[PDB]
Amino acid sequence: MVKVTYDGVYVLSVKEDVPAAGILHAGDLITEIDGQSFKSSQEFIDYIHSKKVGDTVKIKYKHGNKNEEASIKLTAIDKKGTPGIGITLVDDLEHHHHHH
Repeated sequence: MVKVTYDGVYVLSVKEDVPAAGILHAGDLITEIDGQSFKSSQEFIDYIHSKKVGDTVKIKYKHGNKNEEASIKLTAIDKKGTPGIGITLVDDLEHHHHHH
């Protein structure tokens, strides 16, 4: 009955000039954040977007074989002042365009 999971989200790149610098690195896999979830990797984008700038977050990720945990202060990345660090996650390249 042990439904152990093993499918996080891969990082495409890390801009070495953001709060994430020195904490997160490319190739790292995030497992959970603030215990909040809704589906897959997209679930995370919802959390960082559901909060506000100046807030705080707790990321659960493992670099290699060791489990590490770090928290970073939210900052504005996009023109719309969306809370979140400056990184890009992987989710099957493809054309990614349902309609919009």
